[PDB]
Amino acid sequence: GAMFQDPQERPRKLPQLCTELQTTIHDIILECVYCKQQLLRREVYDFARRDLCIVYRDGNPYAVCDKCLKFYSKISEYRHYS
Ligand SMILES: [Zn+2]
Repeated sequence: GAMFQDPQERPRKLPQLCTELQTTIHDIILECVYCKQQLLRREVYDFARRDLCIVYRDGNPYAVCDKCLKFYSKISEYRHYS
């Protein structure tokens, strides 16, 4: 449910991404990069309520779901590009 293409270069931060989508966290479709399940809006809040970074699976914006959040909370904005 999340396939983001140019010129939507995509950020790494959730509130910023919401800007790209011209919307807010309260609306944004962000899924698990890993589980492909759309995050519960509460979990989507977790992301910006803390200091996590968005993870693009291949090149689409996904958040890190409930399960993955505890796993990948270590990653707080990484420069893994290309
Ligand atoms: Zn997940």
